[PDB]
Amino acid sequence: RGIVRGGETLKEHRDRLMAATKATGRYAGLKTLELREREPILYNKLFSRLRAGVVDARETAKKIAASPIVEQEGELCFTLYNAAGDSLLTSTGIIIHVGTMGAAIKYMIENNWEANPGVHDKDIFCNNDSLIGNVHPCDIHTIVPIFWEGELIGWVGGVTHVIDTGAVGPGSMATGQVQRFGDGYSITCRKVGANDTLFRDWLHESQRMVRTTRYWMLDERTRIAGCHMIRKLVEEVVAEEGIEAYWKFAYEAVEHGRLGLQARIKAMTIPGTYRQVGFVDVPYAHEDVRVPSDFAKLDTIMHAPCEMTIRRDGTWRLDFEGSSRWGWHTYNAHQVSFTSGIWVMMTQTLIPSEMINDGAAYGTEFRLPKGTWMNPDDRRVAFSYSWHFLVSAWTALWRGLSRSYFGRGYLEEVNAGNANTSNWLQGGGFNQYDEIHAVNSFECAANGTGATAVQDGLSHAAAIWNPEGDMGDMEIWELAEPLVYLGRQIKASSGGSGKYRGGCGFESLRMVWNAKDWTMFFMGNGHISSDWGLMGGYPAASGYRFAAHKTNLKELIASGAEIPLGGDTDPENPTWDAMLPDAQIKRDKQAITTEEMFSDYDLYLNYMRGGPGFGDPLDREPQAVADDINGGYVLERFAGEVYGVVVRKGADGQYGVDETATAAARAQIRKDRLAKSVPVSEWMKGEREKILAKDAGTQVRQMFAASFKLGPRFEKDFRTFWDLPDSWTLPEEEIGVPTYGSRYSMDISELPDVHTVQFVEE
Amino acid sequence: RGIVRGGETLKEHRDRLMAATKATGRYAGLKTLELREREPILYNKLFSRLRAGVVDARETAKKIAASPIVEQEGELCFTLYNAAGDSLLTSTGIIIHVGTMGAAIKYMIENNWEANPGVHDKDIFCNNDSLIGNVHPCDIHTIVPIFWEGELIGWVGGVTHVIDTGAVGPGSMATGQVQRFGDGYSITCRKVGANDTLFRDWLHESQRMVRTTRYWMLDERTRIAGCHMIRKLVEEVVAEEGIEAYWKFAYEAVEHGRLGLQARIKAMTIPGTYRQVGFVDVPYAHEDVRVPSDFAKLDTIMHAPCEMTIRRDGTWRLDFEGSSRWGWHTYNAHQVSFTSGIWVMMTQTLIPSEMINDGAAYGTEFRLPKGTWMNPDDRRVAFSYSWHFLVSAWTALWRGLSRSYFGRGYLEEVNAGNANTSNWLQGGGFNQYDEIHAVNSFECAANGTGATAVQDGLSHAAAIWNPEGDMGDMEIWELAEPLVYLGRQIKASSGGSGKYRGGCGFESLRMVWNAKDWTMFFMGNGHISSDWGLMGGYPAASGYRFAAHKTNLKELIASGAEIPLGGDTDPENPTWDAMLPDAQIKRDKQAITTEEMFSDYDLYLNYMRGGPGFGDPLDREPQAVADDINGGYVLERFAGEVYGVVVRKGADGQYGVDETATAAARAQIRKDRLAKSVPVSEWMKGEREKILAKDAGTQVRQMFAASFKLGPRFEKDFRTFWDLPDSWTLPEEEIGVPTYGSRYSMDISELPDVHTVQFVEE
Ligand SMILES: [Mg+2]
Ligand SMILES: [Mg+2]
Ligand SMILES: [Mg+2]
Ligand SMILES: [Mg+2]
Ligand SMILES: [Mn+2]
Ligand SMILES: [Mn+2]
Repeated sequence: RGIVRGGETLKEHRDRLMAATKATGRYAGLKTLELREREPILYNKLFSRLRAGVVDARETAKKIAASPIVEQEGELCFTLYNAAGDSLLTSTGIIIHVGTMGAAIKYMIENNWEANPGVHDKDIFCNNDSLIGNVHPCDIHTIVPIFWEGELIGWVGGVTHVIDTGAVGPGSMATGQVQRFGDGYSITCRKVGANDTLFRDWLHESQRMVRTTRYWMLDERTRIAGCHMIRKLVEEVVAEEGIEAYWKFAYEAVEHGRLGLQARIKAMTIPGTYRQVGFVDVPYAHEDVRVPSDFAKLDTIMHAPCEMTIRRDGTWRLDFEGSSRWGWHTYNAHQVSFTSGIWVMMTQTLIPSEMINDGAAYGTEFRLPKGTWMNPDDRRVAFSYSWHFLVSAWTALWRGLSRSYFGRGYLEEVNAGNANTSNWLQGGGFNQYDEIHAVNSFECAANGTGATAVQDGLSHAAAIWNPEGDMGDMEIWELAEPLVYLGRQIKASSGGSGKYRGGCGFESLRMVWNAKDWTMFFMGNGHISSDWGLMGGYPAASGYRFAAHKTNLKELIASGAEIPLGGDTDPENPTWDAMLPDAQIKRDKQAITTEEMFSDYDLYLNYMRGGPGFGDPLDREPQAVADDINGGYVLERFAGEVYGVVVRKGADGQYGVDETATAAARAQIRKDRLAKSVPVSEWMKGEREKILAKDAGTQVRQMFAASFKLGPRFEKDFRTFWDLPDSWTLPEEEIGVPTYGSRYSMDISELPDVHTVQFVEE
Repeated sequence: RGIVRGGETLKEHRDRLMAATKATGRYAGLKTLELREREPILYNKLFSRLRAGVVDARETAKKIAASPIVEQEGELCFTLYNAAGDSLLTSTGIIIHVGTMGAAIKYMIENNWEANPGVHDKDIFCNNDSLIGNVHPCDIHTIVPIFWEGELIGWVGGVTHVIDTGAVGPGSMATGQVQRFGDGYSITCRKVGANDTLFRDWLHESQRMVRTTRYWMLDERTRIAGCHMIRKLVEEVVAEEGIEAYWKFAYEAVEHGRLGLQARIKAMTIPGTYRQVGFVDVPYAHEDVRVPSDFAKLDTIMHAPCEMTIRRDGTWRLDFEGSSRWGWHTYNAHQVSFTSGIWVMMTQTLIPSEMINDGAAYGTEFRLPKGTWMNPDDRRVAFSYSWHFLVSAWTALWRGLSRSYFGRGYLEEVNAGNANTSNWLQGGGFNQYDEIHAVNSFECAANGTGATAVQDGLSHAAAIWNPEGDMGDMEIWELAEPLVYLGRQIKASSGGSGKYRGGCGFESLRMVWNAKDWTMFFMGNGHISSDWGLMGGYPAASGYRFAAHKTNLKELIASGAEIPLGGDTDPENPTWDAMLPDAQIKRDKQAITTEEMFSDYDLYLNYMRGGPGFGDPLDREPQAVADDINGGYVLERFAGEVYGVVVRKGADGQYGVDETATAAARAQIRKDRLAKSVPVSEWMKGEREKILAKDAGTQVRQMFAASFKLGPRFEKDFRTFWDLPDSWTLPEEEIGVPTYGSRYSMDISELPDVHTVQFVEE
């Protein structure tokens, strides 16, 4: 007898539901929704109680944690699933894991966990394996089955982002390793407890494979608390309303979700084809990236083109033909994490007032060619900072959707896109309590947001992976890091220029304090801004590094000399560097590094990115430019060149607008634009000559060569666009950089007894 | 009710036995051995059946394996334990794990595995955790409890050396990582099966955390087979002879072992104090050691002094006060692996014809100060190539014991010591079967042995960790590595010079063939020979690297040009290098590297070390020098300078002795030695001046500074010996190299619910 209510096995149950979905186009073959249509009062009561239950689990259980990432920032999520692993309802927070935890349940279904090791009432499962769909090892899942009268009726999943998982690099978004081997403690749907009790062998092992043991332990108790709170609530709801009504809701709620997406697409968008692209930099050639494998030492660029099709029937399709290959770094991903993040974006714009569950995934088609960075075909890839690529590809999809909104008149919904979510301040060694430790600041939960068609973006406000941004309290971060704040400031000229300006980021200056045997490193975008502005707007600023060693600050503090405080207001004209005549200063574009020794009184700049702009900056309201200068959002010297606005300082020290001189400056910039530009055909003629001569850096050529091999339709498009002869070719081997993994790869499904679950066309 | 036969818990049972051992000086308080004394025929029958059973398990189960390390070389072991985790009998092979697997059982005892996760009939445990005593992660243990009528009566352990465990570096003895984080998949006494059946979550997880998956899987079936063969045999023996007799044997056999050691010490040795020391090099400053942490980039030297005391009552004591600190590399150890290796040495010299079990450990006292490399006090240390330090410290103990043998007249037992067991040929990528792979050659199972007081050492014959040496067949290694042999040759002038010559090593030249996306690296002693000669003999030769890239060998082979074959006969006067005019050749002292790209037709020299010599070379039989030159054991040019023997080539091409010219050369060398030497006081005066001026390299100064801090008795000895003033000091911080971990450390016993087992004074 199978364990699901009614007697099917888990696999029999899911296979029946997936076949009916495929045959009918409706989730589970549900052509009507009987509970919703015939018993609307009961449908709403179950919705209300269960949604309040999952929200309450997150709000309450987070008070268990010692880590501020969980306890203050709220980087956790609890989700309720039906027997087939499809989500019905969720808390807010890090909701990408609605998809990752469901995909882990489906892996158990498909690989016969029911027969061995068994799925029993009061069991506890733990999982973080990115090969079966997770974002990265630091997002740990606890999964508990739910039983009613001896049969399985659902599951509950809880996730927390933990500080570290014992990777080569000390942090969550770690560098140093270039493969799975060294990428952190990785757990594949392990049974870690039974009879509601954790096994001691699991406890002893797990706790010694991480740096931040005590923080790890309390994050685990946080996840188990919320899972058991939700299990208890489901048992009470079933006792009170009856299993038949709950059993109907558990599948109807998903189809209701799909219906909600379809309706919102037809109400808000326009049918058609939308084309867009994103990129980001991987500067691994630099000497301060000390990786232990020579085949990883090269500069590469991520490529993510998307063809987006909205159909007349309210279905839609996203095709990533042309994308670049996985690589020897920690930025690779998986079909589940990639597509779950697109679902997260949908929750922030298309479906925020519909059912928030897996229904909307069933209403979207995805094509991710096998072997690309978003659907890799090699079981050795590393994932610790998956986000570097993920957040840089998702931002372009906001631009496509915004063209539909703009065309139709829903200007309030337009958003030029998400910021790159970085820098991530990281490091390890001994802390102020004389214990082994690591740090990973979540200040980059609070980056700038994209401008709209109606108003400026928000500064220091959000991240694509959690719109409820929070930078945390300085006094709380000081309890969890051997560092002290010397500044926290809004980041001038970081927001993307436009008629409406993208949100600025912010910055903090840290001094090392009460640390021993300590190291730190940087992780974020450097040479490339991943976001683009929309309809005339510009990208946000890109990244850079500031650090200072052997500062002599102990003596400078004691003698009453000037000391660096605040932010690095104008990095082209800095004030701090001249105050530290004896220091070794690193001030450059190298926004990715591996761990380097730091001591007490050394300095580290944490810089959070801005978001992209909207519209021609020459149309910005002149008073808004003056307000931005007075408020620290824009440096005075760009008012003239970027916006054509002339400002002058009044008697009170405040800048005001010269309206006559501004009109003249803007008339003159219109003429300058015509004088400096050329017809696009003429510029194309010169660029085509460079392509024929192979005149670009190795990082540009490697990106095109790898993209061409994985995406023949893209190669054909490029050749046609640039009118290239068949005698021109770009083999990756002729560039002169290492190309390990370009031809030979071994997928996880090649190992014995492994059955992978397919979610996309590939 | 406790699970041990009679109703004691595991912990109650062991604690009672250890208290009686301490109170009486006899294992388990056994003042007489009733079964042995009153029923000698039955005692011998149990011995015979059970020893044959464990020998048969090793011989038979190894035929399961795909890895030649297990199947041909026999790098596996099976051991039978009593309920308290003390060994009764063992197969031969890698018998250091008699101690490591017993210490893992004792960890389970001491940490209440009985209450959670429980210890049940037909359970399967797996373990490799070096923090609780194991050599390194590549030695995997399977441990099965043995029950009789529902109560526990013993355990069986089986170990195999596996090819890799998914460390940063591709190999068993890996470099690249500098901490536990990246040192390989580490398993802490995990329950991996029940009802004789392995759990699917364990199978899926374990198999994706290693490169050599198929080899891993068959090594696991090998261990479970032998464990279950032995469990069945114990059940049959108990059924036939009765539980009462078996229960007596299970403790008497251990005390019989202790009695055997005591008697052998009093029959073979001399009471007194013996003083000796060993060293080895860690050249991590070199650019070809690409580690990901800057605090690890420095040159250091391992220091292992030993004060050995043999008492009038036949007890003995080994004290390692003065030893150097753990470091940021893969060469650290643990009190269990260090002391178990001394027990292995004992089995090869003192007790080979006594009971081979834990009894001899109870008859030996060890002192390893906490924080030294052999008893570290930090839970972050790495262990993948523990042996580098271990084999370099154990060799000196042969010299001490040999002075007792020599003095008493047991010249047949003298041995100048064990070779350094290296090089380890390692690497990874795609193999000839187009799968992900790693290699780790066990050619260094067959190194030279130390000379005796009666005869030469054996060439290419053994290792300290397994005296049954085997180099493997070339045709078998070619099935498991994408490499082909171009040479296999005895290594001339590697054996340590003496009246009796130490065994030579051997060498093999490899060409890369049918590999893709391939890397390789070197691991062994370079600047320092760890072994010393005895009573006038010399150390074996030290290590070096030869590798060649971009060789052009495809064209050289095809054109009929000379190609490198055989061994690198005289590395001072090489022949291969001139044959490869277009190659990039690396020929130097850097015997430790991290992974480097290699391609088909590139070359790698695998060089196995020799063993130390005995006596003044001027007393060697002249014909034996001529035989050595003719046989390829010694290069011609050293006959005159080292041995004072004059040889000449006859008409037949063979070297022969000039007996008259040899007598004259030896008389003249005696005079040369007197003329070139100085009185030891005079030499001491000049060396003391250098010490006072701090004139030595950073690696020498760091070794003394670290040793002084951990060993105040050693600092006092050094100051007294060299008559140094109190104004002279050597703080580690003044050297100018990184010193992370010199003051701050956190032991595994500081984590919650961890109870460590103590085996030594510290
Ligand atoms: Mg492939
Ligand atoms: Mg498969
Ligand atoms: Mg003289
Ligand atoms: Mg403790
Ligand atoms: Mn996370
Ligand atoms: Mn081993």
